[PDB]
Amino acid sequence: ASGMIVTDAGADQPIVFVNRAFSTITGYAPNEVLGRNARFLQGPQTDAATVARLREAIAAARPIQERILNYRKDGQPFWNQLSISPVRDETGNVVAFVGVKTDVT
Amino acid sequence: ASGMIVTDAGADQPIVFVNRAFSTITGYAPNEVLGRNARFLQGPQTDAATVARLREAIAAARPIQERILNYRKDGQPFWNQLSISPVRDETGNVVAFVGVKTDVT
Ligand SMILES: Cc1cc2nc3c(=O)[nH]c(=O)nc-3n(C[C@H](O)[C@H](O)[C@H](O)COP(=O)(O)O)c2cc1C
Ligand SMILES: Cc1cc2nc3c(=O)[nH]c(=O)nc-3n(C[C@H](O)[C@H](O)[C@H](O)COP(=O)(O)O)c2cc1C
Repeated sequence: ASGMIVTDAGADQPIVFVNRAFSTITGYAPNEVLGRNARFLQGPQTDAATVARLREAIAAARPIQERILNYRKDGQPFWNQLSISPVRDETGNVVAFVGVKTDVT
Repeated sequence: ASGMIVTDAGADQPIVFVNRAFSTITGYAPNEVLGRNARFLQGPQTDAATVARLREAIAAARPIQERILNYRKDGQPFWNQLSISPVRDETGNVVAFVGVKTDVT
């Protein structure tokens, strides 16, 4: 199943919701991740240039897709086919961001 | 501020997350709405044709906006400038729905 992360729009995009698939994929329970920026999923061999593109896209509230190396709670690396999009109200205000890890199987 | 509702994609789209603004707007706490379809927000003067358009859009995972009459927990009517969109993974599979109540001032 596809993992989903929802964050606040502002400050440092703290996580406000993760679906059940997120916990299966990453080994983290909601209470371990809520209120944190999702960058804790990154680790030593995560590609800096990819992280920079995510940083610029989120700052601009621009949708982005990247294949990024992430790490489970237990330290095991996994490839995250990650897509991030802003949630806008009808005035164009950004209310949240939504991140999806596409189950590519 | 703008309210946000996140639901599962399948079965009867049970609510899995509401933002702080949702509780301020509707008078419902998260524990009062989690696992329920959002239709409990409707009441006697809600326009049936508006509800039917939402029903068809969600069934087909099509984005839709409607101005729908909803009811706070205390029964006060309020105009909900509602926008709903599917959350898709990169295969096109629907992972969730997101609903926004636009704060129009
Ligand atoms: C909704 C959302 C979901 C995200 N999910 C992930 C993720 O699953 N894995 C990841 O490495 N980064 C994810 N990020 C990105 C990080 O939170 C952060 O934006 C990125 O590392 C770039 O910014 P930084 O250079 O400040 O860390 C997500 C961001 C947002 C807004
Ligand atoms: C994510 C999401 C948010 C929704 N938010 C609202 C809402 O705020 N107010 C409302 O009247 N209906 C809302 N709905 C619509 C109802 O859940 C339902 O789809 C609608 O009443 C039409 O279907 P029905 O005829 O089966 O009730 C939402 C639906 C989804 C999927």
